[PDB]
Amino acid sequence: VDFKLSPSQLEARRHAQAFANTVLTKASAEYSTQKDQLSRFQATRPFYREAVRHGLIKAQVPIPLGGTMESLVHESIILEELFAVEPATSITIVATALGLMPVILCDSPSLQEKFLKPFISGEGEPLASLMHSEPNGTANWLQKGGPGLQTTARKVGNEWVISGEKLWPSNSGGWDYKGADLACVVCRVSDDPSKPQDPNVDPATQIAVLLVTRETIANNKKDAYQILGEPELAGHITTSGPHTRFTEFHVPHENLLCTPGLKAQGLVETAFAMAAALVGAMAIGTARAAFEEALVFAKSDTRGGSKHIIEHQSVADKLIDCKIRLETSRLLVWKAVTTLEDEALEWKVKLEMAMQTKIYTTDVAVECVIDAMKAVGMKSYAKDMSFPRLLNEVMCYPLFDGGNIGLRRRQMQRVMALEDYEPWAATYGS
Amino acid sequence: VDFKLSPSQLEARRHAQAFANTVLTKASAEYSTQKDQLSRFQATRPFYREAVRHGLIKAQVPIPLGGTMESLVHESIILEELFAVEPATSITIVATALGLMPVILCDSPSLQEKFLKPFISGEGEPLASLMHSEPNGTANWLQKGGPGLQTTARKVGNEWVISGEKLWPSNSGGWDYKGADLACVVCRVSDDPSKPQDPNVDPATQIAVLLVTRETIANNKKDAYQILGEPELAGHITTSGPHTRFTEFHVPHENLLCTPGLKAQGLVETAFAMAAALVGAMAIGTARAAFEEALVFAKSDTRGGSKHIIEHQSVADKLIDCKIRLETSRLLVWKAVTTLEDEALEWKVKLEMAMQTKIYTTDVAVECVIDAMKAVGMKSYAKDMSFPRLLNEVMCYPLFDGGNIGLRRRQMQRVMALEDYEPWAATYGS
Amino acid sequence: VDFKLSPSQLEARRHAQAFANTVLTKASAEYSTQKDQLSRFQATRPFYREAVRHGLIKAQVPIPLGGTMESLVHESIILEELFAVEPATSITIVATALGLMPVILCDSPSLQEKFLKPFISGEGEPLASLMHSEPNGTANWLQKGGPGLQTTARKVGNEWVISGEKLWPSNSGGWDYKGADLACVVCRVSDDPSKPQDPNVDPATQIAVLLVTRETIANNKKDAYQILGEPELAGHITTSGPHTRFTEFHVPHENLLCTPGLKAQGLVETAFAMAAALVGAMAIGTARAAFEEALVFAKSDTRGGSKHIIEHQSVADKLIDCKIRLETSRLLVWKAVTTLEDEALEWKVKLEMAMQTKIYTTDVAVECVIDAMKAVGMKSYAKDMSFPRLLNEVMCYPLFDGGNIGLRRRQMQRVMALEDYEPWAATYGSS
Amino acid sequence: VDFKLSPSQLEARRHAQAFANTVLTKASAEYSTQKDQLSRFQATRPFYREAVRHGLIKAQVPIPLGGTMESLVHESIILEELFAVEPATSITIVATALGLMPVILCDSPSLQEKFLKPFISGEGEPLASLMHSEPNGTANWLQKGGPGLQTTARKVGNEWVISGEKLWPSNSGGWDYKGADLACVVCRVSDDPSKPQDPNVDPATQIAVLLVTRETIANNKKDAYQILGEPELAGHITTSGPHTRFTEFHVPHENLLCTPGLKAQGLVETAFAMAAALVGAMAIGTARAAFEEALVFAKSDTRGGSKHIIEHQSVADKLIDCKIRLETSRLLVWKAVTTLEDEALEWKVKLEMAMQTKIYTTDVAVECVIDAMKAVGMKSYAKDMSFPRLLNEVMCYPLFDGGNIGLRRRQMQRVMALEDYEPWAATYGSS
Ligand SMILES: Cc1cc2nc3c(=O)[nH]c(=O)nc-3n(C[C@H](O)[C@H](O)[C@H](O)COP(=O)(O)OP(=O)(O)OC[C@H]3O[C@@H](n4cnc5c(N)ncnc54)[C@H](O)[C@@H]3O)c2cc1C
Ligand SMILES: Cc1cc2nc3c(=O)[nH]c(=O)nc-3n(C[C@H](O)[C@H](O)[C@H](O)COP(=O)(O)OP(=O)(O)OC[C@H]3O[C@@H](n4cnc5c(N)ncnc54)[C@H](O)[C@@H]3O)c2cc1C
Ligand SMILES: Cc1cc2nc3c(=O)[nH]c(=O)nc-3n(C[C@H](O)[C@H](O)[C@H](O)COP(=O)(O)OP(=O)(O)OC[C@H]3O[C@@H](n4cnc5c(N)ncnc54)[C@H](O)[C@@H]3O)c2cc1C
Ligand SMILES: Cc1cc2nc3c(=O)[nH]c(=O)nc-3n(C[C@H](O)[C@H](O)[C@H](O)COP(=O)(O)OP(=O)(O)OC[C@H]3O[C@@H](n4cnc5c(N)ncnc54)[C@H](O)[C@@H]3O)c2cc1C
Ligand SMILES: CCCCCC[N+](=O)[O-]
Ligand SMILES: CCCCCC[N+](=O)[O-]
Ligand SMILES: CCCCCC[N+](=O)[O-]
Ligand SMILES: CCCCCC[N+](=O)[O-]
Repeated sequence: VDFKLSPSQLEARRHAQAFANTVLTKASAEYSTQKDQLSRFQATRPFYREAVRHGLIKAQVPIPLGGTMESLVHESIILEELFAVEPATSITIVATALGLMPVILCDSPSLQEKFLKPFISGEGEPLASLMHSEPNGTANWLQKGGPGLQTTARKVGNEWVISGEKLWPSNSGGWDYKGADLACVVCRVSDDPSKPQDPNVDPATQIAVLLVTRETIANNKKDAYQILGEPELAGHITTSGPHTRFTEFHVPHENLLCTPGLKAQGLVETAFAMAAALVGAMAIGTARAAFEEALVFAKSDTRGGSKHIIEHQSVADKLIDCKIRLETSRLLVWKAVTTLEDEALEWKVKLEMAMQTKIYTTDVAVECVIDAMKAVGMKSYAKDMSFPRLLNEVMCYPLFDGGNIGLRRRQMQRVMALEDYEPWAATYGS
Repeated sequence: VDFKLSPSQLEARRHAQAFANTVLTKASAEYSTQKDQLSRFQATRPFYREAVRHGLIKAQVPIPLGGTMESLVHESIILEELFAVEPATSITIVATALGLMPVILCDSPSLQEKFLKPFISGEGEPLASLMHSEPNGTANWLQKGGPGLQTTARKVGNEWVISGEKLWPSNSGGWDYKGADLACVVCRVSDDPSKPQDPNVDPATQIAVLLVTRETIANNKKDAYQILGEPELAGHITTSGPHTRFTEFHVPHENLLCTPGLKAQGLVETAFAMAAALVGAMAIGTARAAFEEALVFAKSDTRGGSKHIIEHQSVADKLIDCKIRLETSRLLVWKAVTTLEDEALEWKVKLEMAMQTKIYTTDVAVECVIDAMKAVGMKSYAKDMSFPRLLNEVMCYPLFDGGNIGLRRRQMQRVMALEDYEPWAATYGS
Repeated sequence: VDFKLSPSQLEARRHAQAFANTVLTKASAEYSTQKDQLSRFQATRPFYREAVRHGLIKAQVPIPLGGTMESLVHESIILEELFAVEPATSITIVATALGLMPVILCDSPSLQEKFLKPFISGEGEPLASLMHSEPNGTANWLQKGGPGLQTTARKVGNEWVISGEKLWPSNSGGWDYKGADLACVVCRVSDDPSKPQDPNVDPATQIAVLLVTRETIANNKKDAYQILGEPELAGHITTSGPHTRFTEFHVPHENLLCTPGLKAQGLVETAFAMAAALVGAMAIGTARAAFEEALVFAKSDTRGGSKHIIEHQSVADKLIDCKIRLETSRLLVWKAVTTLEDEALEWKVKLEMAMQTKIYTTDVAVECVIDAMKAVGMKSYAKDMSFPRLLNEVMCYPLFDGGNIGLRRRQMQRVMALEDYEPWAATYGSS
Repeated sequence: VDFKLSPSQLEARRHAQAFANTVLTKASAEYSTQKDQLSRFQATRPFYREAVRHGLIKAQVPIPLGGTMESLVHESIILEELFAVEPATSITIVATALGLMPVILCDSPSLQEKFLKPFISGEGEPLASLMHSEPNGTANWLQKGGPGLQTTARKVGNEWVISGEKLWPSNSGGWDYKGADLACVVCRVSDDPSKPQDPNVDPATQIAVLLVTRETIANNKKDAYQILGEPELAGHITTSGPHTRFTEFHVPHENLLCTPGLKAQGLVETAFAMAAALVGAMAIGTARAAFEEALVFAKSDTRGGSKHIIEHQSVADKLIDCKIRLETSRLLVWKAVTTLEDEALEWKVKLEMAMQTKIYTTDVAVECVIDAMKAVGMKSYAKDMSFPRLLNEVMCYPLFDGGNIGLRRRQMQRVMALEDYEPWAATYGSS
């Protein structure tokens, strides 16, 4: 077993840090000046353009698909460094990556070639979105007996017709509310969009993913695709993840990602389990920024006393706790993404690892940021320090990407309850 | 022992809720359009005016002093109702109360009558402020052989001359930066400001409190009193607590609160100890608002499932923990204020109880808000719910009114280390 | 609102202290030498005798019923002082109090007069036991569609017949395994013990409670009431709460405590909810003993340094946290018992408050003992300090008297889910 | 970066498991019937014999030193497997390894060859102990201006004369109180023992380590080496770690490990930092036993309900939390041991990682056991389940091997406070 970073991982770190310091630090000057969530997102466009030019969107797609992704550990390193500086634009990159994932993961070369093409060109500012989340919630979307998804799809001739509402998926409406360059819309199949989900069919058997591009939208009536609103978020105030209504929205059958059923659900589940492990790196970036800011402060400030405040056991205790949280978190993230790249391990072992990772790292990042503030004291509460921003940004992570309480803990619980559950398979082999 | 409330305690609650609901709810529409801390503060002036008209500033002064305060438990009840709805203005009220406290606690009847008049008249928008905190910090203000307060006073003829900077004291610059109506300025006596505090003199013996009014500031040259800035706060975004510089600022001897030294230190400690005990009520208000919004949601929303989310054990576990924190918190606050009113108890005993209360209630309120957010899920993160506001507001509490880590725990530790420490004196007697 | 203690409350404290210091301190020298759980229990009989002589058993019974209980705050105060010194015998008193409660709470003066008699007497060593817990667990005893209690009673003639097993109930087999002087046996009504509980009927409507005495056991075959075993406990090593099998156990119909069904469930619920509130005083006692031993050590030992270890911010932080946990706990117990005594409040308001109390106090007392040990350091891990005993005894509280995970959180959760739940009714009332 | 285990790592695991299952599981029958700590330790001797026979003591010693230790990860794997079954004898193995460490780490090939020979032999039951801890504590042994270690040494002629007391060092008295085969005794140099440590000289500059064999003790007056007692511990009840008194105890100069001073301190510090990382594996084993017992239970028991208790979210939550603590803990131990092995890293970087590991894994192991107990509920509290043992055993870890509060957080704090502190140097490399 080894923890040593290769030259290309060190170089990926160097490159991510250089990009964040020279490009991302300037985003705040542009977006802070804007009035609402969409305008803040829009003032972020020149910085995503730079991200594209730095090869960062191409790095979200595997090499066999024409991208430059080196490995998931490389990716973990990048996100940490990005998020330790500025989640604006960084968020847009990872949300794009998530929106690409169902295409990346499907076993269909013609779809991949066609739909991933903008994202590997090194040009423009193409956006992708994985549109799963809804106004009514999604934690119980697979509950047998439940109403299931409320965005539904039905086949009419050689096309599918989308009826329903999405909320929260980042990037979904693109820069201009005319749509992301690629959207994967997760629907529950329903011949009659008025009828309740049959309580005798397993909901997983009814999942479809339909690909929607700016063209798919242009080919529909204006009112088939409506942006009803843009949430005003506590943190990550420069991301767009609007409220969208599909009314009789027409999609060619050839934009169906795969066969409806367990296979489509399986693509969603896999995309989101990967996000589950990677999200830890984002949480670590934010929590690390908080810890480093409080550490530097405690090593250089006496707070009107005779010694630097780090010399006070109660201050040191907080920073020790912060440090431990960060170190365990990063090890767990590298363990998780590594577990997910292991072809010899069954899916349930990977899924369990991914769930643990999202839960621990996101819960713990919050404590880390709050302990850092308590260490600094009153000064941390004002916006001449990073902490007010970090506080709001860190509370996103346990709630988003499938909240820990409703989704990730129940996904994990379900695995552990299975008769063939092997707790240590990812460590000691099966 | 008895927990029952009197008809007048119940009336204070009703009176406070009604004021909050009918008046304070309207403040957001006014302050939300202003684009800085001072402008947001100024936008709250009409609500503090209404607070005065409702007798709330008068209720901060005890009855023997011409005020209408019935007890500390009434006060706790009022603050909880107020902070449960809107800390805008509510914060101005308690900051005034703290500002008035050295005068209320001192025992010069004619000084009291003179300086408390505007606050018991039921007219205008009079502000008070206890100016203690400094740019360099104050956790070590009493550390022997340390720098001490960087705000310093010297006697010159019939007058005192203040040199130095304050930062954070709410209300200190008034509505218009010409000063609060009454500011109690905490100084370290020093004949030569350019020389360090004498390391062989106990810091507590050099403490003086000087009363500075709008007239005092008007009697000075323009560059003797200046606002250098106004912190942009994570939460409580409508309060004012600026960065003030005193340069050769002249104050009349008749404005000295009491003889410099231990009695002046004790006036400060007592004011901040009362505040330590009452601040729990503010924290309870904020956390209760979170808990109740979460509870209501959890009993009305299935999150696309077949039952209300309160029916899920993990969700209910969060609300349970929330409830418990709030209930233990309120009990401890009532215990604390009651202990402070008990004339048969030593200061040591009252102080320790006051410290415990500040520490517990303020730490636990944070957890209570965050757990409520986890229970509600993604929806808690958008500003059409109150949690973004509450998350920022609740984080003030462990940091302000003497941070838990640097000040409150150290004060409690010093009591516990005393040879004659009686841990249960407040319960079972001495 | 007032936190002042009356002369009688301070006298109950002094009295309770005097007893624990002069009597209970001597108990360890006897039970320490004993081979097993039962031997250790029997070895505490002389001390329970002294508790009866000090009127402590009589103080578990209300005054209207010939006992000397002044209030639930008095009771809280007493239990805290007792458990601070020694949970041995102290546990027996309180397991007797719980055993008496369904009788204390019933609507029948004649049942009360007959059955409470030896406990208000001031003589002998009478034991009571509320026999509810079973080998297979009880957290789901009221779940519709589940197997329910596996101790069952049928009516045959002028008698009820008990079939089944009990486990854990303290005092249940008395000093000699011929039974507690009084046992309230909580049964599921089943005409055929071999048939599974009907999934169509609310389990709560099938609850019956049957009073079983040493006489009842004597009037039965010797193999109709058997003690299968005695659990060896982590802490509270001197209690007895054996594994008891009822096979065709005959009980007179006049020993039926009340009408089976929602009324008998009410009695069990009410009894355990009062236990929920008062158990906190026991947890406080144990954790207070940990805090105080750690406080004294921290204020007197430098651990080979230049200053007493309380001067180290990290050590003080631990003591602070202990203090806070204890202070918030007591406040919560007093609020809960007073809430239980307030005749103006709906039952569910009282129940929620008792549930909170049990949950907070028992969880937090474990934290309090462990932080106390961390503060003392390595020394705390050796049996010349109290901590090894306290650690073991403290871990009982979150698990016994209805564990927090399975039972008390679920009871609380049910209340909160009700359409007319009033979170603050016990503080502010109502409508 | 790589997490995959090699064939020899997987074999090391299999071998440790086999030994734990077939040998160590039989240990309890023998020690349970003994009366006190020493007797329980002595009853353990034949299992330690079997451990030597299985190569496990030899595997505590690096290959270039004659041993068979393949790496610290191999070591970590072994310790977790052993401690997941039975810490009796297992603790004796690791206490010996600690005792061997200052010798293993010194730079003298002849001294190593001489003093390590018994331990690489494959025969007997040789014991080693690092005797550092003292009655008055050691958290402050390096505090300038403090009393310092109370066990002092001074040179008289061609020998050293030890005066004072040790407390806690496992194995220190050997099987029979005539001494461990090898004991490294840590002393503060002092010409007049009745005079206080000079407040002007750095305590670290005054540290010496003298090797004490059974022969050294044989060559002294009988009352020069006295065992004054044997602590009764809450857990790990089969270990011996006596109170020892040295009175004018003569040791040959050839038994001095190195010149007194910073180099001697450094060897003690490096020994205890290696232990600090590896103790995590011991904590993980104990807490893993607790988690697996609770998990198996949750998956096979409905607790009188209709579904296995793992289906209740609150139960699931506990098990999820235990699982996360264990996973994060093992990763951090492997990270930390691999950090200690990296020749390219500064010591401060290694030290900091080792302190983090000890603090986190040991605190978090206690939580894991407790949560597991809470999820099993009342059944976890009786000695027919593992938990009572597990609870007492797990509480040792935050306290021993340098307590978290007094020592490990202070060691970590000092490193963090240094001008040149690089937080991420073990991850991203130095600058
Ligand atoms: C910046 C940002 C970017 C995002 N990106 C995307 C994206 O690209 N695509 C996308 O689809 N979504 C996206 N999301 C949404 C995110 O994935 C959310 O996690 C998702 O909406 C699910 O939220 P939830 O876990 O709160 O579930 P909800 O269904 O909203 O449930 C809320 C709460 O109900 C309770 N609950 C409900 N059911 C249960 C149960 N069975 N058991 C226990 N508790 C239960 C839980 O306490 C839970 O927290 C984004 C959100 C943000 C803020
Ligand atoms: C809305 C608002 C209203 C306010 N009202 C007032 C007011 O009316 N009057 C007023 O004077 N101030 C006011 N303040 C400031 C408030 O009282 C702060 O608590 C005060 O500034 C002290 O800050 P601090 O506790 O962080 O101490 P600091 O001196 O700034 O120390 C900061 C941190 O350093 C560490 N530290 C320093 N010394 C030690 C030590 N010896 N031991 C251990 N750790 C140490 C601790 O981590 C501590 O948190 C207000 C602030 C706000 C935001
Ligand atoms: C010293 C001592 C004295 C005692 N005194 C008495 C007495 O006088 N009378 C008496 O009757 N008993 C007594 N007991 C037993 C005590 O009341 C226990 O609390 C009782 O057995 C119930 O235990 P439990 O809550 O662990 O439930 P169990 O049914 O054993 O459940 C065990 C675990 O399963 C899980 N679980 C089961 N169902 C659910 C669910 N629905 N939702 C979530 N989790 C679930 C929980 O994690 C729970 O902790 C005593 C025990 C001891 C050690
Ligand atoms: C099974 C077992 C095996 C052991 N093996 C060995 C061995 O092989 N060799 C050996 O030498 N010892 C051994 N020990 C002892 C063990 O290493 C202890 O950790 C050691 O005694 C130090 O204990 P301590 O950390 O509590 O220090 P102490 O000096 O006893 O301090 C105790 C407490 O005081 C407080 N404190 C003291 N100073 C400070 C400070 N400056 N700052 C903050 N807080 C402070 C802390 O709260 C601390 O926990 C063993 C013990 C056991 C039970
Ligand atoms: C790679 C992970 C990006 C996180 C996307 C947000 N979300 O899934 O809710
Ligand atoms: C009673 C009001 C307390 C508010 C004062 C805030 N502070 O002291 O920092
Ligand atoms: C009033 C004290 C309750 C005794 C505990 C018995 N039990 O319910 O498990
Ligand atoms: C790996 C060594 C642990 C055994 C002794 C621990 N200790 O130093 O106290």
